[PDB]
Amino acid sequence: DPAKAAFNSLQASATEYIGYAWAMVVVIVGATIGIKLFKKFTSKAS
Amino acid sequence: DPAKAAFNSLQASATEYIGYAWAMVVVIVGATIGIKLFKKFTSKAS
Amino acid sequence: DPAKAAFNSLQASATEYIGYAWAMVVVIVGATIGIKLFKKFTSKAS
Amino acid sequence: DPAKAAFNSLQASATEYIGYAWAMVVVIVGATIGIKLFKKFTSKAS
Amino acid sequence: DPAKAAFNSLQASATEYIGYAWAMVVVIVGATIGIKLFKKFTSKAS
Amino acid sequence: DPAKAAFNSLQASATEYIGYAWAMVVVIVGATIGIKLFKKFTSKAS
Amino acid sequence: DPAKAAFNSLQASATEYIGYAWAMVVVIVGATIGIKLFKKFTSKAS
Amino acid sequence: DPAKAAFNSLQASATEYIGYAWAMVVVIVGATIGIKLFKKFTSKAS
Amino acid sequence: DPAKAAFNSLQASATEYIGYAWAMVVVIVGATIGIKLFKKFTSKAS
Amino acid sequence: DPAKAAFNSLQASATEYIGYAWAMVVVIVGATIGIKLFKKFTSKAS
Amino acid sequence: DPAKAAFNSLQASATEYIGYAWAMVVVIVGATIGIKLFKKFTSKAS
Amino acid sequence: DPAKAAFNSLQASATEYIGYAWAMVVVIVGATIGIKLFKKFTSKAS
Amino acid sequence: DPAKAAFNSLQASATEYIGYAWAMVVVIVGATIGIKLFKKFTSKAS
Amino acid sequence: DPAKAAFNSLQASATEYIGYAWAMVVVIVGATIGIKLFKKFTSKAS
Amino acid sequence: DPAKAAFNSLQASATEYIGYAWAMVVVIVGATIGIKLFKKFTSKAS
Amino acid sequence: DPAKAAFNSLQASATEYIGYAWAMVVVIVGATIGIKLFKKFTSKAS
Amino acid sequence: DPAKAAFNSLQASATEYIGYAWAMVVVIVGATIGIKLFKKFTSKAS
Amino acid sequence: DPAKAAFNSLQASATEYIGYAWAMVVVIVGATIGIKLFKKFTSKAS
Amino acid sequence: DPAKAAFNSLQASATEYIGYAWAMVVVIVGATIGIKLFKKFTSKAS
Amino acid sequence: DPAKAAFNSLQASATEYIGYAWAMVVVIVGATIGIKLFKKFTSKAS
Amino acid sequence: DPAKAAFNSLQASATEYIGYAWAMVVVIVGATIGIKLFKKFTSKAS
Amino acid sequence: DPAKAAFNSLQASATEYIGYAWAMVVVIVGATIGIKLFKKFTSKAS
Amino acid sequence: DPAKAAFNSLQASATEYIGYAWAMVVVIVGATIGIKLFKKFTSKAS
Amino acid sequence: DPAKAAFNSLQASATEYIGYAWAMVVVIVGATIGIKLFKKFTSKAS
Amino acid sequence: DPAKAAFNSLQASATEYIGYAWAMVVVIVGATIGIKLFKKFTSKAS
Amino acid sequence: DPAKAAFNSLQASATEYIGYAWAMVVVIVGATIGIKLFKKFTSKAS
Amino acid sequence: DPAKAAFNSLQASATEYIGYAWAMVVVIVGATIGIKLFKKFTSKAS
Amino acid sequence: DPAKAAFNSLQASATEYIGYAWAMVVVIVGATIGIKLFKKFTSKAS
Amino acid sequence: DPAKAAFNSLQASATEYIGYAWAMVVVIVGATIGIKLFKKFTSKAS
Amino acid sequence: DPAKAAFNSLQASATEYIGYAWAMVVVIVGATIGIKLFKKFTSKAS
Amino acid sequence: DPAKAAFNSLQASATEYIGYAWAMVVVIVGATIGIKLFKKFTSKAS
Amino acid sequence: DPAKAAFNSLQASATEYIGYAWAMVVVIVGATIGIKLFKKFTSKAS
Amino acid sequence: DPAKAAFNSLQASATEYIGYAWAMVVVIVGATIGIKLFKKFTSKAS
Amino acid sequence: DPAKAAFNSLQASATEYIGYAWAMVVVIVGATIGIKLFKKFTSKAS
Amino acid sequence: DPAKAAFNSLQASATEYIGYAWAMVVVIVGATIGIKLFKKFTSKAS
Amino acid sequence: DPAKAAFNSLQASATEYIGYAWAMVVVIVGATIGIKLFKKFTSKAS
Amino acid sequence: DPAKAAFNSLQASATEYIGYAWAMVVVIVGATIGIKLFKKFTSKAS
Amino acid sequence: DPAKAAFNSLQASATEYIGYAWAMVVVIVGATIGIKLFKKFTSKAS
Amino acid sequence: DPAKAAFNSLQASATEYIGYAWAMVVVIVGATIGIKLFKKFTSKAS
Amino acid sequence: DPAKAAFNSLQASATEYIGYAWAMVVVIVGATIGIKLFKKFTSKAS
Repeated sequence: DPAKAAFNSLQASATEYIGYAWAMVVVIVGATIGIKLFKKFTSKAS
Repeated sequence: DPAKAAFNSLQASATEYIGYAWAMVVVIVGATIGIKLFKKFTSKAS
Repeated sequence: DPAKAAFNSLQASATEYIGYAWAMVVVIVGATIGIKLFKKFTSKAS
Repeated sequence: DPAKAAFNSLQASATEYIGYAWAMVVVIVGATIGIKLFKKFTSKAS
Repeated sequence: DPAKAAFNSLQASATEYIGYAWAMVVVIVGATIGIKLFKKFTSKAS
Repeated sequence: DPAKAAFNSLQASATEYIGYAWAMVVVIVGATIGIKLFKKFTSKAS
Repeated sequence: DPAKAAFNSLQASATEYIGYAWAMVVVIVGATIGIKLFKKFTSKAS
Repeated sequence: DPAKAAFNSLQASATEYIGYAWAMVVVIVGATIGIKLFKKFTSKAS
Repeated sequence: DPAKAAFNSLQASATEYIGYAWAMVVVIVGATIGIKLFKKFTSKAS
Repeated sequence: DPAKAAFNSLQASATEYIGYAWAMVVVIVGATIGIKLFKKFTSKAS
Repeated sequence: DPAKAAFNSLQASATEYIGYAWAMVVVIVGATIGIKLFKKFTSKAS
Repeated sequence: DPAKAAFNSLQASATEYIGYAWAMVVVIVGATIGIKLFKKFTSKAS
Repeated sequence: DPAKAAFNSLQASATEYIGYAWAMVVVIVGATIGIKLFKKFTSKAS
Repeated sequence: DPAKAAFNSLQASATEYIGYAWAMVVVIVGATIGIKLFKKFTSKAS
Repeated sequence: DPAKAAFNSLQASATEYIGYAWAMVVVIVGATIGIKLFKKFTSKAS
Repeated sequence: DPAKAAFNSLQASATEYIGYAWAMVVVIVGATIGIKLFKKFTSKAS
Repeated sequence: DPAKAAFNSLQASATEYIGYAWAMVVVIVGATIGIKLFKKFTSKAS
Repeated sequence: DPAKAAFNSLQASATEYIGYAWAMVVVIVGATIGIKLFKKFTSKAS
Repeated sequence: DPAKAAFNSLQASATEYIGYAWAMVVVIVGATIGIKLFKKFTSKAS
Repeated sequence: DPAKAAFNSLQASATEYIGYAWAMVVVIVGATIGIKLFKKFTSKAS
Repeated sequence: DPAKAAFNSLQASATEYIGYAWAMVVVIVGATIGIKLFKKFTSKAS
Repeated sequence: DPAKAAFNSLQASATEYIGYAWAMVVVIVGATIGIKLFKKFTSKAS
Repeated sequence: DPAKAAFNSLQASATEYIGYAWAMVVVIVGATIGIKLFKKFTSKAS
Repeated sequence: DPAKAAFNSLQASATEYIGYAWAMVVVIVGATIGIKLFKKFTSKAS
Repeated sequence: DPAKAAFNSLQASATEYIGYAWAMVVVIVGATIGIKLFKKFTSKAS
Repeated sequence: DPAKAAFNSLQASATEYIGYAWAMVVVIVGATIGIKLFKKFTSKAS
Repeated sequence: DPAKAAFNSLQASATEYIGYAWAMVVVIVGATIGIKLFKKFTSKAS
Repeated sequence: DPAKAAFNSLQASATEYIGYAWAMVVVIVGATIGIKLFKKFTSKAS
Repeated sequence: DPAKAAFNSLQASATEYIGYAWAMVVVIVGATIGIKLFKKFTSKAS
Repeated sequence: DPAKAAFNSLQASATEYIGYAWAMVVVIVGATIGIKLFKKFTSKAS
Repeated sequence: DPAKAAFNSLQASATEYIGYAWAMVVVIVGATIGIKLFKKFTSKAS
Repeated sequence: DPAKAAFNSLQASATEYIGYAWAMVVVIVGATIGIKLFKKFTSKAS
Repeated sequence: DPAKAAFNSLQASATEYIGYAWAMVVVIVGATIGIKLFKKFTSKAS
Repeated sequence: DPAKAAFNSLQASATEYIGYAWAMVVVIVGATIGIKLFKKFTSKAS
Repeated sequence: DPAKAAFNSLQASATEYIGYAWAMVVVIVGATIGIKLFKKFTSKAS
Repeated sequence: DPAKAAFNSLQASATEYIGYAWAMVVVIVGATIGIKLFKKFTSKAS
Repeated sequence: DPAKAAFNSLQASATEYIGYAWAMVVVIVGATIGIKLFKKFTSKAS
Repeated sequence: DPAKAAFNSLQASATEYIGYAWAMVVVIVGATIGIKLFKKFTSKAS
Repeated sequence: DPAKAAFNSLQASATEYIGYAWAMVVVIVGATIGIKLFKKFTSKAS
Repeated sequence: DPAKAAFNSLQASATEYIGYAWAMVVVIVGATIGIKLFKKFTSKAS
């Protein structure tokens, strides 16, 4: 049954895309929150 | 009749295909909602 | 029903995100208030 | 989970930022309080 | 008539989906409003 | 003439589909509008 | 015309949401003004 | 209607938040007014 | 109108707040003037 | 002409929905603006 | 056209809110100015 | 316009405040001048 | 050509909406500035 | 030729269908834009 | 242009507020200077 | 060639539609900015 | 081009608003500074 | 009006102070005059 | 005019003290001149 | 401006105060000098 | 009411501070008047 | 530029206030010096 | 390639829009900063 | 061969259709982008 | 609820903060009062 | 091969469009950030 | 009333100083008159 | 200059006071010297 | 760049404001110091 | 798999953009805090 | 059979088209995401 | 990549605005501190 | 409360200061009276 | 700087004030000394 | 907790200033008191 | 982490600002206390 | 670094202001002490 | 810490003024006592 | 405590000044008494 | 230092006034002693 192997391949590819997207979004959100917190804490500390 | 047996086989195949489709939808929607909630809660927490 | 398991998985995942968000909220709010109270009391006492 | 690690990394980054803010505000607050006390006491003494 | 039962089953599935969505949205909205009110009342109290 | 009965039969049998479709839309739309207003008013109420 | 009944149901449903929102506003607003007036009048009285 | 219960939980939570806010503001205000009165009265007596 | 009750409720609290402020300010002012008059009238007579 | 009779039926139905929609908008918008004005005017007066 | 009626109702609600806000602000301003004038004239007279 | 009534009430209130301030200052000044003249004339006559 | 007529009708409705909006803005801004100036001049005079 | 008369008959039918379609669009577009501008101006009016 | 009329009305209201504030400040300053001069001249003559 | 006339007519027909759109956009935008500046300049002038 | 004309009209409206705001702020600032100078010089003269 | 009651409270207390000052000043002045007259008359007579 | 009455009362009190002091000084001077003249006359006559 | 009228009013009030002060000081100085000259001349003559 | 207890707690403390201040001022004044009377009566008697 | 005209008006008003203040202080100081010199020279002459 | 000319035309229109926006920004910011500096320096100088 | 001539004729027809379509898309997109940038720069400028 | 611990952590920290403020203000007041009494008593005694 | 040539042509066209879009985005972003920074720094400097 | 005890205690204290002052002056005066009478009686006898 | 006018006015008033004081002292000294020389010459003649 | 020209114009305007403020403050300071020195020297001269 | 290469290139571009953004934020925030601290410390020192 | 050759040729052509489409998707997505993050980071940084 | 050039240009522009803002703020702060110090020193010296 | 301890410490310090001041005033007054009595008695005795 | 010119104007004004005060004081002192010397010489020579 | 260290450093620094203030006041007070007795005792001794 | 370096640079700039502010305040306080002590000791010496 | 130059210019301006203040206070104090010593020595010598 | 150096500098300067004040008061008291003793001894010896 | 050291130092200095005060007075008194008996005894013996 | 020059100038002025006062007192004392000795010697001659 080729459909079985095709679905496994599609699910594996989707999981790989999920992993890469998670890495990218983690990097972007980390940068954004870092900048926001830096500005906020610098304004409040001074 | 062979037509009835073919119909039963097609119903079983359709159920199996719906099984893979449901699994793929679950994983993809889980990833999407996880990313959305991560961004939302991270932005609101800061 | 795969839908029943799917919705339950997202609800459990969302609860974890709320827990992580609440952990980050407390440390941020505690620092901001601690600085403001420190600046307010040191000016009143002096 | 990718999300669990990301939330913890942000909390560590936020906690690190609080340390810098406290160090900076202590230096700033000490200057304003010290000048206030210096001007107050130099006039009371005379 | 298969159409009657099919429509009724789809309507029941829709109602079940509405129930799950309502539970999830109540959880998320409760968390968000809790964080917002916590920040607001903490700022007003000090 | 069986033909005129056939045209009547489909038109008569059709109406139930519009009846059930209309009932299905109300519960689907009611959930969508219900969640939309719940998030809208709780956000402004806070 | 099920749509005529459906619109009336939504208008009745939306009216209830306004009732809950108004009850939530008055308790929150009263607490905000109550703290603000308490802080203002104690400073004036002293 | 799940929405009615959802609004009640938020209103109950909001009232709980108000009690904590009122309790906290009393302590902070009482300290500032106490210090203000202490410095004011010690100058008159001296 | 729900707002009409809210505005009347807030004004009722404000007048209640004013009474407490007036009660406290009389006690504080009376003490300050009494000490001031005691110091003034004692030095003049002695 | 079946089309001309049909077009009037849909056009008349469209006028009905606009009437019900306009009634719903007034209720929702009036509540939103009322709360916005209530929060704005209360803070200024206090 | 419902728009004109909605606008008129909104304007009436705004005027009523303005009236309540004016009453409250007159009360509060009168209280504060009375306290200030009392403490200034008592200081001057003695 | 409530502003005219508020200003008139405030001016009237300032008027009776001035009245009591004058009533108290007349008594205080009379007492002080009486003591001064008593001690001056007793010293001179004796 | 009915497109031009529709465009003109929408333009006229927009102009009417601008009229109502301008009336409401004048009322609200007048009330707010009146309250602000009343408080400012009252605090300055006393 | 019967053919040349036919297309004119269909063309004549095409003219009337467009006539009602244009009439239908204006009331729907007017309702959509009228509500959209109503929400915009009232929000900015406050 | 309703904006020009609004500006004119606001300027007129500001002028009336200026008049009321001037009257009140004249009364207050007159009373205070009268008390001060009464005390000074009574002390000097005695 | 009817194709050239058809495209030219459609291209020509788009010209005044842009004209009506541009005419309406200026009216709407001028209303929005006029209100926005009126609120901004009135607050700063006070 | 309509855009250039719209921009020029907006700039002209802004200039008129600036003129009105300048007149209002000159009036208000003159009044406040006159009151302050009156109080200061009246206190100094006595 | 609490202010009127407060003003008479101070004046009633201020009246008591004058009685206390007058009682003591007669004793002190009586002693000063008595010693002076004693020294004057014992020398002139002798 | 409170100043008129206060000054008149102060002048009347001053006149009363002047009268009492005049009586006392007449008594004292009479006694002193009498004893001195008595001593002188007895010394000379002998 | 009301400033000119206020300045004239306080100047006239001050002149009236000088009149009363001059009357009182003339009376007091006359009494004191009369007593002193009486005691000097009765001491010298005898 | 959270504020009703809060106001009373401050007033209860405020009265206590008055008791502490009145005890301290009596001690200070007793030395000031005692030293003044000691130097006054020693010089006269000696 | 309205700024130059506003500043010139403010400076002219300030200078006129200066003139009034000088006119008042001359009278007050003349009265004080006259009373002082009258008492001094009457004491020395007698 | 008409797209090249289209992109050039869009860039030119955007540049014209930037020019108009910059002119309007200069005017508005100049007016606002002028008002702010006028108020600040007028308050500081007096 | 008529086939080659037909292919060339339809190729030229397609080329001119692409030309007209390119012109239409250029003008429509230019209008849309002009309106969008007009609104954007007008909102940002004010 | 994470909010219950969050408010207690801040409220406990605020109570801790007041302790240092009360400790420092006693040290500051002790020096200011001590110097004031030292300069007062050495001047009176000498 | 027409296929590879067509694909390369589309790739080159996409690259050219990307370059032109990047240029336009650079212009728009530069203008917007320039205006934002101008307003921010002008407000902060003053 | 703390003031009642304070004045009464001081008046009692002043009485003690009067007693000591009266006691010491008799010793001093007795010496002065004693020596003067001693010298004058011996000179007249001798 | 107001200062110069005030200074010479005060100098003129001082000169008049000097003249009056000189006249009075001449009268008093004349009387005293006359009576003293009268007594001295009558005693010497005897 | 338009921004550089705008900054230069704002700086020039600020310098002009500084000049006006300097002139006004020189006038006011001269007046106040002249009055204070006049009082001081007329008090010292007598 | 071109997807992995595309994801890696996109993440690298994101990281480089983050670096440039961090540099820009550092510069801007440094300038802002520098201006704020300069104006704070200059105000405190004077 | 020619079937295998046809299938293999179609598969190879499909693979080549997939590769070309993948390259086109990579470049287009890279450009789009680059512009998106450029705008995001320039907006956040400012 | 145009992104690097765009970021560098934006950073250079931000540096230029920083320089202009620093110049303007130095000028304004210098003027304000000059006025403040002038008033303080002319009040102290005289 | 730390306020009670602070007040008690202040009162104890005041008592100590009173003791030292009493010692100094007794010794100084004793020396002064000794010198005065020495001079007086050596004058009278001889 | 205008500060140097203001300082020089204030110093010239002070020098003029000093000269006026010296003239007034020397006249007053000469008159006082002449009166004293006349009295002394009439007591001595006669 | 950085705050506990920060408060202790401020309290420790405040104690250091009190040491310098007490050292300086003793030197100043000793000079002023020493001069007063030098002038007091020299006049009494001689 | 560029944020750590940015925080360090900001703290260094703050330390430099503190040094400059300390120098300026030392100079200003030295001048003020020098003038005060000069005036006080000059008055005491004479 | 513009901050260093700004601070240096501010300190230089402060030093020049200190010099001017010293120049003025020397003259004022010299005049006051000259008048005081002139009066003292002319009263003692005569 | 510059504060300690500033305190030491002020103490040294204060010692310097104390030295000059002591020299001046020694000169003044020497001259005064010399004149008084000269007059006393010339009166006694002659 | 620094206060105890200061008071003892002042008392030690005060006792020190008394020693020189008694040293000088006996020298002056012995001279005045010595010259007095010298004039008394020689006249009586002769 | 300005203090050095000011103190030296004041000491020189004090010495000048001392010399002038010495000359005046020598003249006056010589005249008085001459008159008294002349009266004594002529009395002793007769």
